[PDB]
Amino acid sequence: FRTFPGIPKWRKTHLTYRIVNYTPDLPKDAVDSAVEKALKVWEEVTPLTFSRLYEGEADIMISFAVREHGDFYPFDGPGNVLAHAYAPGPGINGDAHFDDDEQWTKDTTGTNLFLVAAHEIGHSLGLFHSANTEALMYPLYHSLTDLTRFRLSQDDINGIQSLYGPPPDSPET
Amino acid sequence: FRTFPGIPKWRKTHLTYRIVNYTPDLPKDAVDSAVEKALKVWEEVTPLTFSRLYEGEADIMISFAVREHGDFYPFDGPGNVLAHAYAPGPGINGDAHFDDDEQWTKDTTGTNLFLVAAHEIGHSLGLFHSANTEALMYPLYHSLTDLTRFRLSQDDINGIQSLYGPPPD
Ligand SMILES: COCCN1CCCC[C@H](NC(=O)[C@H](CC(C)C)[C@H](CCCO)C(=O)NO)C1=O
Ligand SMILES: [Ca+2]
Ligand SMILES: [Ca+2]
Ligand SMILES: [Ca+2]
Ligand SMILES: [Ca+2]
Ligand SMILES: [Ca+2]
Ligand SMILES: [Ca+2]
Ligand SMILES: [Zn+2]
Ligand SMILES: [Zn+2]
Ligand SMILES: [Zn+2]
Ligand SMILES: [Zn+2]
Repeated sequence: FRTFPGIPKWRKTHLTYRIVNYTPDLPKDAVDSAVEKALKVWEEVTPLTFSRLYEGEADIMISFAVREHGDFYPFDGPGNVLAHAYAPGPGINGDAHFDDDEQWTKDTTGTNLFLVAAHEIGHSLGLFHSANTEALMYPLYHSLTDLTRFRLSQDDINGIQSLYGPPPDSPET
Repeated sequence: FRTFPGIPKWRKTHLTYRIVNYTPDLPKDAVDSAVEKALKVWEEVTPLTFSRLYEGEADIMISFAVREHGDFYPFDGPGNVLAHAYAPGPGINGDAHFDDDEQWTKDTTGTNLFLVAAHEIGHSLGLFHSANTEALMYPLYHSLTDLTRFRLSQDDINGIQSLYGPPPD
């Protein structure tokens, strides 16, 4: 694992999230679930919880974005970069942007929304890019079939738990 | 009616559109529906036609947007500016953005998506604001209950025919 410069992490354990808008590609439900599920993955192995806002501002603001969208970092069209997100902190920090010139998918067809959402929630949570290829925080989106063999790697566990520790109801091996 | 400076138009009657993203506020089909209704209202009086692109850049790109977005013209929060659009031409020209710090509704309980989409597409097609109270291109939002009576005013027709002509026959 890596982290960001001098350990940007959150100070509180209950975070908020808003999905600011929706993709042409999937129905709203598929979006939601992928997000619910991406949060869950980090929840499961730490003391953090999340909760959903329909209006106002949230720690993690989640949106779909084409090209120029309002930050300092425009997207590149179909291909290359698939998404980007921001380290802990106020405002734009915490926040997560999905390239809609990709094809977001519920399975393995185009770009998997869950897989990616997980990766970029690693960013909003304080993790950077891993060296470990087998880790979710490696900067490549890999050629996959089985989404049931989504488990985080040990590197991932190790990095999010060095930030936040393990869950309160959890034993340690 | 009124038009833009140096009369910007489309030099082509078959126009393309893309709904670039979707609002939390509404069902997706209620978005789509309000779009093709806003399009239709202008199509019924000219030789224009629309088709929907799902990829690529289309002539009229339609999107939802909050504060600072793709352009030099941030949205403003709840109320005031509801949406905006660019006169005919390439790029962002032709394109229509919507302030998602409104509540878009299919009815008149919040901000009616059809109504605003229609006004805005008027802009995308070459019309500036009208001096006519009864006109769709008049700059003023009514919270207009009776959509049930909705007509393009004769002004709106005059102005859009002056650009593109009436229907073929
Ligand atoms: C489908 O194409 C797969 C190969 N591709 C396409 C070829 C370029 C790289 C690419 N990676 C990304 O765009 C990711 C995102 C991933 C890992 C989801 C980025 C940008 C990296 C450079 O800064 C990211 O890590 N954001 O946090 C990617 O996974
Ligand atoms: Ca891209
Ligand atoms: Ca934030
Ligand atoms: Ca897409
Ligand atoms: Ca355009
Ligand atoms: Ca507004
Ligand atoms: Ca809204
Ligand atoms: Zn961005
Ligand atoms: Zn990344
Ligand atoms: Zn704009
Ligand atoms: Zn206007």
